[PDB]
Amino acid sequence: HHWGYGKHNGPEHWHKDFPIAKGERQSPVDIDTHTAKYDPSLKPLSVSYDQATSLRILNNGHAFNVEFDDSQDKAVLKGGPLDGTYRLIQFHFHWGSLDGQGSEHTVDKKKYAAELHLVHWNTKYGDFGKAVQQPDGLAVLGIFLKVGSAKPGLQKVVDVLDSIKTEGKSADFTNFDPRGLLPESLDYWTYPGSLTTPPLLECVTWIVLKEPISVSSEQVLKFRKLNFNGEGEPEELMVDNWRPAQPLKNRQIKASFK
Ligand code: NA
Ligand SMILES: [Zn+2]
Repeated sequence: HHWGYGKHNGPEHWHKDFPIAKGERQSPVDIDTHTAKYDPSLKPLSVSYDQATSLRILNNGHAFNVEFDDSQDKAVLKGGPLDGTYRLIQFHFHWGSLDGQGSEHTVDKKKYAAELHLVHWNTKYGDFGKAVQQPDGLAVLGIFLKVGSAKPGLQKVVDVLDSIKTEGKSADFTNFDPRGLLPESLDYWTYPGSLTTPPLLECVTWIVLKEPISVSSEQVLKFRKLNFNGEGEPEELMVDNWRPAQPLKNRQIKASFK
């Protein structure tokens, strides 16, 4: 793709090819914890990932995605602000060149080292491609990563990154259990937003968890060794693949907790 995260094709340029970049419900945003409204009508999230089937990990030149079999209700998200059942299709991360940046959402202007996005689509629309054209088509669970202790359940991912260093490489990636990426608490903020990469469609109910997970410096270091470029092209390290916070405009962030 022509878009990317550099000086000449990065997020401040995206609106020329994707005019929705300046839309009314763009993501990410800063979550102002004192202005977020506690909504006691929000239900607990229901995450059912015991039957998840991972298939493949791939470097798509802007992040790396772990892809799941979503041809049946095997790993689903329900409850919270959602209606209906949303199936997990892929997860990926955004991270920085240094530990003090990398998350897309911020919490009272605080940046975290990275942000994990678990992407799910509304099974009433039949496939992911139809779901992205609907205002309630996707639900993305966002989880912040801070640097501290290692996360053992992430190690299987960091160990295969060597095999998908450059854009377009993929590897088999089976029997990965995404339950090892979840914090203890499922308390969350939710708001209506968009994909944070092109095509930036406004089809996302965001569900951002309050509690970060900790990963080790050595674990996030290995993310920073991947490349944006394809094999044989000049080396450009895959770092700072985050979009800056966008205006909230006419939107309220709701919290599941006080
Ligand atoms: Na993608
Ligand atoms: Zn993302």
